[PDB]
Amino acid sequence: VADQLDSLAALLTSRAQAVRNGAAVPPQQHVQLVKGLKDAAGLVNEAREDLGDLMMSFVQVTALRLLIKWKVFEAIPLEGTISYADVAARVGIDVNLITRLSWVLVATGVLKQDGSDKIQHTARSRPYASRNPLSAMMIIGFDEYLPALLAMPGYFDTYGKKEPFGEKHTVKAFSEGNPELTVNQILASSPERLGNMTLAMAAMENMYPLSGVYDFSWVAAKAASDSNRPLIVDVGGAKGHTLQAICKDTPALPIERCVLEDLPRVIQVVKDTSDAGAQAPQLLGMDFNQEQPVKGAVVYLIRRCLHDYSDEQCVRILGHLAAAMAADSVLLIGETVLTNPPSRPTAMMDILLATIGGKERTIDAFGAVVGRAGLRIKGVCKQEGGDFSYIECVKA
Ligand SMILES: C[C@@H]1C=C[C@@H]2CCCC[C@H]2[C@@H]1C(=O)c1c(O)c(-c2ccc(O)cc2)c[nH]c1=O
Ligand SMILES: C[S@@+](CC[C@H](N)C(=O)[O-])C[C@H]1O[C@@H](n2cnc3c(N)ncnc32)[C@H](O)[C@@H]1O
Repeated sequence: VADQLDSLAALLTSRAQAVRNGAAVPPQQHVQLVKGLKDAAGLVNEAREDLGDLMMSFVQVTALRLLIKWKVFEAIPLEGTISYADVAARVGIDVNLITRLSWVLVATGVLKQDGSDKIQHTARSRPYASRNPLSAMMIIGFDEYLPALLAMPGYFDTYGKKEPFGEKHTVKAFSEGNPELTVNQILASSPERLGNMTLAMAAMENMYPLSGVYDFSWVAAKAASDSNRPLIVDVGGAKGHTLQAICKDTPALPIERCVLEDLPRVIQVVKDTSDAGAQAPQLLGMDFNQEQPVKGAVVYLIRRCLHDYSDEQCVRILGHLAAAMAADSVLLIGETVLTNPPSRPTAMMDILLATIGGKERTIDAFGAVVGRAGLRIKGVCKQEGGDFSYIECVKA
């Protein structure tokens, strides 16, 4: 591990004077530098500093959450400085408490202190001065996921030390005090909490376009060779933005020949929020745990659905699609494919999904589930720079 410190020290020299020059540097040279600093921190640190760093992260997020809630970030102008006293008068809060929590963010570099008594925003804190997907993600992480993680030791004593699956008795619902409610029922308990999750999830809206990654002209051929045939069925496709993004790309394949499927309540909202003559696919309310209604489509897409469920439930879902598929049909599973071992962010998400009854999977775990549903994996397209993939499956 001698040369690891040198690859990073040579990467911190490249980034060093690109700052002094002001010239931007490649998008994925920032991500390798980000990864190196983490790993080096891992090497140099010992368990004592690990615990201190972890505890500092919890205090930092607590200060972030409170100063957001108290509108303190709003009260700090985006440029220039303001005194702690003036901030405290603006938000009507004890200047001593404002100062102590601000000092946490000064010490970690989220805020900057000027002199003995003035505070100012940095690039790292400006997103928290308004409502947007980043500040929503901050709030959701703290209000939703942190209590569930904290409750896990007691959860696994209570329910047994096994992977948690199932709609009721989630770690989340247990941590909320009502293990009989589903996560949907709980986030619906207050339309403000529902609104934050919706805004927060907008950050992953654009995600990884199926349009650029997958060719689809073979579907157009089928669309031309059979102009009577269901083309693309988006199983659990929510708003159908994936489907629309595809069909402008594919000349002989039009949005009107595709089918957006989701729960009836979701489909009804699609209807009520669409402009009168907008071009639209067919809309079908349905339950993908039951028989697939559209038979013989060219492509079935199931994107970011299977990770919410156990292997057994995924086999049920996929078996319904396999039964509806024809011999030339393709099923595309859009999911993270964990490496063994997984990356830091995907392992993080794997445990967050456990709090709601889901999991991320390796390609071996997908293969087991796909085969049990009477399918086989023909290929995988993996996004550049990450692990989110489209797994191309066909009838076995
Ligand atoms: C937006 C959310 C709010 C704050 C969290 C803080 C940062 C880590 C996770 C964030 C959360 C989040 O991103 C979530 C996901 O990405 C997914 C997700 C999981 C697998 C996928 O193939 C695609 C998306 C599921 N459920 C989430 O909640
Ligand atoms: C994580 S969202 C994925 C949305 C879309 N596929 C995308 O990539 O953004 C999961 C979707 O599955 C839908 N869903 C959950 N259970 C379902 C079911 N039993 N039948 C049909 N759709 C379901 C939800 O309404 C939601 O729109």
